[PDB]
Amino acid sequence: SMSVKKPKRDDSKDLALCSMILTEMETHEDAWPFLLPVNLKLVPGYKKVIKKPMDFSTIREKLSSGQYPNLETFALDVRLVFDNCETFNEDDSDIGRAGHNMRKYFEKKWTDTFKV
Ligand SMILES: CC(=O)n1cc(N(C(=O)c2cccc(C(F)(F)F)c2)c2cc(O)ccc2C)c2ccccc21
Repeated sequence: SMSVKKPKRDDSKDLALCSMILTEMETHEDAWPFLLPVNLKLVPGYKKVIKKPMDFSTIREKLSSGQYPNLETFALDVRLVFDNCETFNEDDSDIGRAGHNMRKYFEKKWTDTFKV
C-alpha cells in the first residue's frame, strides 16, 4: 500500500529474457501452427469463434514495440495462443497435439527462467 513496498525483483532483464523464450518457442519444430496469424478470410468460423486471436509473430511485434507492461502480460498472450488452439482444435489432431506440446514447453522455460 502507500509507502509500504514489497522488496521487488530486478526486472531489468525481463524484456531480454522474454525475447529469448519467444525465440526458443519459434524454433521448436511444433511451432508451425502458431508462427503467423490464422487467416481469417480462409478459415471458416475462426473470426466469429475466436474473440482474441494471437500468434507468435504478433507477440514478437508487441514485445519489440513496448506493448507488454510486464512479464505477466507477456505470459498471458502466450497462453492465449494455446487457449485459442484448444478452443478450435480437437485434442486428437496434429495442431491439437502441437498446442499441448508447445504449452508444456513454454511453461517449463517460464518456470526455469523466472521462478528463481
Ligand atoms: C492455430 C490454429 O488453430 N490454426 C492455424 C492455422 N493456420 C492458418 O490459418 C494459416 C494462416 C496463413 C497461412 C496458412 C497456410 F500457409 F498454411 F496456408 C495457414 C496455419 C496452418 C499452417 O499449416 C501453418 C501456419 C498457420 C498459421 C489453422 C488453419 C485451420 C484451422 C486452425 C488453424
